[PDB]
Amino acid sequence: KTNVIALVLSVDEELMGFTSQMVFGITEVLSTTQYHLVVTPHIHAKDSMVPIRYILETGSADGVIISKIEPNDPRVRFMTERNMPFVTHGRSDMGIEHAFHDFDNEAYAYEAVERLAQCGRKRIAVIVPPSRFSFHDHARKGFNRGIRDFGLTEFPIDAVTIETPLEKIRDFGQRLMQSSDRPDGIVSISGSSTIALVAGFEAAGVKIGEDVDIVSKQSAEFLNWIKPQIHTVNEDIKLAGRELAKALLARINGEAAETLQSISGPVWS
Repeated sequence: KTNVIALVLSVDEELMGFTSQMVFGITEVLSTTQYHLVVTPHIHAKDSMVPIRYILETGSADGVIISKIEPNDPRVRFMTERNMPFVTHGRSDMGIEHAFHDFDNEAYAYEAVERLAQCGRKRIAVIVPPSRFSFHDHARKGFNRGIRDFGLTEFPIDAVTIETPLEKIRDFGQRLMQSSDRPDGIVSISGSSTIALVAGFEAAGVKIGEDVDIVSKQSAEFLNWIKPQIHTVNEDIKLAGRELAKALLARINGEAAETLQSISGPVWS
């Protein structure tokens, strides 16, 4: 009716062009269509319902893409109640079937511990999203299973997440390698975070690949350039964009959500 697709994604400090690749992928799918893409950002987490209210009260879009999905997500419920077609980048757990595309963060976290185990590492720390997101739980599940399956121990970290400012993450990283009790392995769920942490580690005297190994996700090729000694897994965010756009269009045409669900796995560099 309006020919607008809305993308609502929170603005994070991010160093790999997530937004660009996501937008690129969406527009690939929309390019042969009459649809315009509009992005509606919010800066704070607490403000995550704000773009949804505007879109729905004004109904200026025909469909909505959202991300950073909680297990009990009020936006999923909100748009489900008002019959606004949507697709999620991520998953919920609330008894509502919807279209989605997600990355397998459980498999990633699990394979990350495995790699670190093959590297001879014994005490693994993990850097995760805030606990309120579904992908935190996926990652924490894969991580738990890896620690156990490979008989290692977790070096615990409650001071940072992947949404902590990169400079504070740099501080923490350095602060962390300057104790006697420190991890010899890191699993990170964010390349942007990894970069900052790697900096702190070095400003603390740590060689990477020798004194500590690190597995990280990456959405862009830029890590293997910076430090090729980091073990990397690729998340395809352009592919996420395309899939989300495909699924949202099909939903707008009334197709069943249950047929519009997909999951992409880790691809080692």
